[PDB]
Amino acid sequence: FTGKFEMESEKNYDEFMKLLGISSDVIEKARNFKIVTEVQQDGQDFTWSQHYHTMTNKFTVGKESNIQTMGGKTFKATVQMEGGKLVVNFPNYHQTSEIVGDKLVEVSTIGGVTYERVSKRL
Repeated sequence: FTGKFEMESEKNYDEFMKLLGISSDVIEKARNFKIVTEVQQDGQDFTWSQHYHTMTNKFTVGKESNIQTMGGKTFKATVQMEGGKLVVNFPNYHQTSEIVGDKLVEVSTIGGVTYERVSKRL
């Protein structure tokens, strides 16, 4: 997981962001940002940073913490290891992160909408 990654592909960004409630103007401008993810894994402890402004989250696998999104939305959750994925279950929100051949793959699911981000390792 440790590394620096840059976003290259994504699935269903529009539908996902609409479902979050963000305006189409914000969705229109924000799509053009390139997100850079920096991860430092020390055992079960993670430092997870997103740049494009900066948002840093610190967490341990199996211990509850508060994840903050890039915009500022905080939420209580416990990150779990499941077969190579980090997993976050939450009221109507499933999210997973994974390394798939030097590529950070991040899936998020709300309702019946699945968002997928693929980022290349730098």
